[PDB]
Amino acid sequence: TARLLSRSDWGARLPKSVEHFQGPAPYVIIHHSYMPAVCYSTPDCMKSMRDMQDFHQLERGWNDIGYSFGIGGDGMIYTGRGFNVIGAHAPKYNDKSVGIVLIGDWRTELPPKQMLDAAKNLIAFGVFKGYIDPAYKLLGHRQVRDTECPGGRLFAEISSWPHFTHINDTEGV
Ligand SMILES: [Zn+2]
Repeated sequence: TARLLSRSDWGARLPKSVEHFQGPAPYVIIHHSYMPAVCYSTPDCMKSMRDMQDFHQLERGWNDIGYSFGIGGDGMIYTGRGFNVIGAHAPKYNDKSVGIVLIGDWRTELPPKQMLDAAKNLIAFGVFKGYIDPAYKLLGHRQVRDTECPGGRLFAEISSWPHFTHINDTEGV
């Protein structure tokens, strides 16, 4: 039942500028938003995408909302910067990943199933269309930066996902 909604679908303001990266993304980075909290109705979710984009563009002076895609409590996927566009959600990975933010604070509570499935479907489609490398590596934001994101509970959940990985599984500069 999960649909991919376009930027226009949620009333997104235009990017101030769009940078690109080539090839299929070798990484998928999972985030939670922390604030806003989980949204359950599509209209609340569309406003949460708007609130994050306002905060990003207007208050942080970024070109657009920092993530590639957002996932709402309504089970819908929301287009952010989209595939193959450099993001602003994970330093050193912005030009080689798909940053997916599950809307809400997931440090302790587990995201409802429709959200988990939506993120899986989004990734599957990414690989199906060639936007995500078939040997992609799945990570949580905390593994590449000093942050608690995507929350302890959501992080334990993604560690059970196919392709999940730990950077230090590999030794060597
Ligand atoms: Zn994050």
